[PDB]
Amino acid sequence: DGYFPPGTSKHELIARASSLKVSEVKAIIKKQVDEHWDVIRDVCGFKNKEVAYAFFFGMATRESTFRAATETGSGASHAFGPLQTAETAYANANPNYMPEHNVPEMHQYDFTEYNFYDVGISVHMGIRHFLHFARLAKEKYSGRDIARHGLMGYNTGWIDGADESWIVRYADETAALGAWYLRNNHMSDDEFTWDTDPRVDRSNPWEIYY
Ligand SMILES: OC[C@H]1O[C@@H](O[C@H]2[C@H](O)[C@@H](O)[C@H](O[C@H]3[C@H](O)[C@@H](O)[C@H](O)O[C@@H]3CO)O[C@@H]2CO)[C@H](O)[C@@H](O)[C@@H]1O
Ligand SMILES: OC[C@H]1O[C@@H](O[C@H]2[C@H](O)[C@@H](O)[C@H](O[C@H]3[C@H](O)[C@@H](O)[C@H](O)O[C@@H]3CO)O[C@@H]2CO)[C@H](O)[C@@H](O)[C@@H]1O
Ligand code: NI
Repeated sequence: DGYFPPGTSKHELIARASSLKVSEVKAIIKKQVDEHWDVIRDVCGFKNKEVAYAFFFGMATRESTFRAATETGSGASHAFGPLQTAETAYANANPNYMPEHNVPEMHQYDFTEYNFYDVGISVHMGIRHFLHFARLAKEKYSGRDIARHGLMGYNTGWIDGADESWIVRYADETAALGAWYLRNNHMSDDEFTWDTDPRVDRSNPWEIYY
């Protein structure tokens, strides 16, 4: 899963992530989706691998505008990478973090400088962390609501309870942003869209995925 050489310093992991091309970040994402397709499909029910790639590109867009060195938050919300993978994804990160032992299909990397700041491990962990919440959402939700509430869980820690302004501004936005890539032939190039871009079709933003 690791992208850069093990032993690479924190400073260089960050600088080498800020200089990754959009196309290279897409390629990292697709390789994790390819590696973990079966658990992604079992949890989320996505139609196919292409639409699952697009969903994750939606996430990278909403979370980092595809800037792989983006770093935000503090403690449990402290996040890095294209998908803004929070510390709570990682094993042994802090004892006050709620456990994520419900994705046995994907290795839970320990919290270490390399595993947090390496773009490859960050992306793998972001997908595992999202499937931790999406599998919780599956207990009560079906269809597009597994991913919509999965996202609420990814961003907030809770699948339920957010204000409905945010399920639209954050989870529906993610679905609409990912579909732009699929509809406009941006699945492998350096082109990206962004939160609120008025070009993006926000109508029925989940239907493409199922
Ligand atoms: O709160 C959800 C996630 O937000 C991430 O920040 C994103 C902003 O929410 C989003 O508004 C901003 O979109 C900008 C874009 O960055 C800029 O290039 C474009 O010109 O304008 C857009 C609209 O203002 O994108 C950022 C991500 O780059 C946080 O990074 C993430 O931690 C948080 O979970
Ligand atoms: O009361 C239950 C336990 O809560 C623990 O805090 C959690 C917060 O309630 C939850 O909001 C936060 O969620 C993170 C999320 O994991 C992350 O992906 C996202 O980027 O940021 C969210 C926060 O904005 O997770 C924390 C930790 O699991 C308390 O630490 C714990 O004592 C308490 O029993
Ligand atoms: Ni992986």
